[PDB]
Amino acid sequence: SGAIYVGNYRVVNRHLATHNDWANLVWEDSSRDLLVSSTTAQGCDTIARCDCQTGVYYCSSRRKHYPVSFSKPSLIFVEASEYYPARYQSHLMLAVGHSEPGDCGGILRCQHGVVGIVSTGGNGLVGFADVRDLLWLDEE
Ligand SMILES: CNCc1ccc(C(F)(F)F)cc1
Ligand SMILES: [Zn+2]
Repeated sequence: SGAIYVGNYRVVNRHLATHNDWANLVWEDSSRDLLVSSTTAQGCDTIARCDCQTGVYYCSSRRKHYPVSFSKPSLIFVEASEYYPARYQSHLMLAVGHSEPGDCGGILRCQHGVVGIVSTGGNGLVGFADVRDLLWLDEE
C-alpha cells in the first residue's frame, strides 16, 4: 500500500483507490494504474521534474529501501497479476528488484523528489507508475 501526498493531491494505484478517492476524484487512468483525489490537509511530498534513470524505492515486502537504475517511462506488456490481467501498461518504468502485489504504492525517489509508485512485479522486475509528466500536481 501507499500514496504520494503533494499539495491537496493524493496519488494512489487506481486498483487500490478507496470509495472516498473515487468520491473526491481529480484524475484517473487505468492504462497508467493511477488515480488522484482531493485532500483536506496538505502533503509533505515533492514530485521530480527530470529524466533521471537512478533512484531508490521502498520495498514493503522486504521492509527495505533499494537503490535501482530504471528505464524511461514507456508502453510495456505486464503479465497477469492478482489485481490485473496480462496487459499493456503505459508510462511504466522497470528496474531489477523485488515487487509483490502488496508492494504497490511504495515510493521511488531520485535527487529531484518522487519519481513514481510501485505498480508491477514478478520475474525479478519491479515496475513503477511515472508521475514526473504530471505537471498539474505542482499548483492549483
Ligand atoms: C479508466 N481509464 C481507462 C484508460 C484511459 C486511457 C487509456 C489510454 F491512454 F491508454 F488510451 C487507456 C485506458
Ligand atoms: Zn531526478
